[PDB]
Amino acid sequence: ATGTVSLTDVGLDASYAGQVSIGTPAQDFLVIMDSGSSDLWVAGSTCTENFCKQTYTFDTSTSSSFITSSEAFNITYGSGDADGTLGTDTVSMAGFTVSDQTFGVVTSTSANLISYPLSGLMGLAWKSIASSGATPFWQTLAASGDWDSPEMGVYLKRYRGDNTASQIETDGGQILFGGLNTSLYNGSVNYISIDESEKDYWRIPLEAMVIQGNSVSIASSSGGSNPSCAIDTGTTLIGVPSQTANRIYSQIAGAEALSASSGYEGYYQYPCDTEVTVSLQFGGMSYSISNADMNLGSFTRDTSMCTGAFFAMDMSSRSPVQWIVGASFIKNVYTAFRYNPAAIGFAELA
Ligand SMILES: O=C1C[C@H](O)[C@H](Cc2ccccc2)NC(=O)CCCCCCCCCCCCCNC(=O)[C@H](Cc2cccnc2)N1
Ligand SMILES: *[C@@H]1O[C@H](CO)[C@@H](O[C@@H]2O[C@H](CO)[C@@H](O)[C@H](O)[C@H]2NC(C)=O)[C@H](O)[C@H]1NC(C)=O
Ligand SMILES: [Cl-]
Ligand code: NA
Repeated sequence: ATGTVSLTDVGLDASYAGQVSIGTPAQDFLVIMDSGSSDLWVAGSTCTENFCKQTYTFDTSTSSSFITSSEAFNITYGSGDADGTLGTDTVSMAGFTVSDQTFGVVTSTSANLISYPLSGLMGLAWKSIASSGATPFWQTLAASGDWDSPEMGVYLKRYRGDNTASQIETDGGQILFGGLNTSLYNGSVNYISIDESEKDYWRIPLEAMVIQGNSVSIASSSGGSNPSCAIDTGTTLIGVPSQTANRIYSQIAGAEALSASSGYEGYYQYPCDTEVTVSLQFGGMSYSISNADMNLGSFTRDTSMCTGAFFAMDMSSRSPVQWIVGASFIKNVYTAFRYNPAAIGFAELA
């Protein structure tokens, strides 16, 4: 079988969310569809955080199939953390069900982690980085032979650069579970193989990057000759090591680091009227990033300068990834996340 999750685009390409249904009878939530993590969670109806008061929450008491545990749920993300307890219940998404899905019932987060219309997150990466230790929903489906083809196809629609776009765009793209949508891509899928040691994040090596015509040194002390890149639908921008960000922005005339005193340390800005030509090379092919994705607009009162989509963030040496390649990149390609043989594919959008 195949099934489709319709994506809502929240925050002008900040996050892409889909409907999950939990419990008996079904409680529905809009959850971030996140290829950079592996846990399902939803805000619990007992949560007293302000954000929980202003969005849909999961009432464990009205699900006849909910199995409670005292087991702590604690997950850290780049953007902060979520805590509560594990539970088990029937979960449905894209017309599939996992009857005994373990997931987090969240009752506290760091400030501003999520808000209306979101209620939580669905991890689409591999069981080995699940904080819960539970098999991810998608991975159970792929492993059970429920899919026509053992892959997920991803199309993220672009609203950045649309001056009349809303903060909530229900026409936000599509995830196809169990195949690729041939109406949304053109030509052949370029698959980059993932070996059995790399099944954690969804990640592949970066071969090269060209900005304003110049091939950037993508060597790093953390990632050696070539960085391993998380291909992460749950990240807005593109996070690279500090030395790499300095080298990228050195290729754009007039580019500068935003100061610590701006509040935007890690970000860089460059002349607004410079259209940046930039590509990333994966599996022997150059994939361009459109100017509408690269240029985030003016962060300061200096309206002649605009922030770029590449930001500096040094990673723990415990991390197997040195880059986080988010939606800023992914919006430019149709993406195949392939379970077996494990791979990430890219195709030109239709
Ligand atoms: O955060 C992420 C990336 C993810 O797409 C989130 C999703 C999100 C977005 C909006 C709200 C909540 C969750 N994305 C983000 O957090 C968006 C900002 C990302 C900034 C760039 C990523 C830097 C992350 C590295 C340090 C974090 C610690 C490890 N944490 C991670 O790597 C975890 C997964 C994980 C691994 C191992 C154990 N536990 C959880 N994934
Ligand atoms: C593949 O993508 C196409 C294009 O987005 C989807 O086509 C839509 O499907 C619905 C009903 O299935 C139609 O009512 C819409 O008019 C279609 N939209 C367009 C723009 O063509 C298609 O459903 C997707 N296929 C799968 C299997 O997910
Ligand atoms: Cl280029
Ligand atoms: Na490396």
